[PDB]
Amino acid sequence: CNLARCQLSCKSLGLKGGCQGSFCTCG
Repeated sequence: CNLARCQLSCKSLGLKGGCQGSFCTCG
């Protein structure tokens, strides 16, 4: 899970992106 890439995906939705192990989730 990449933080910069995961954060960009969450940023498009309008949330913070946190990587847990190898999964990207927005919170």
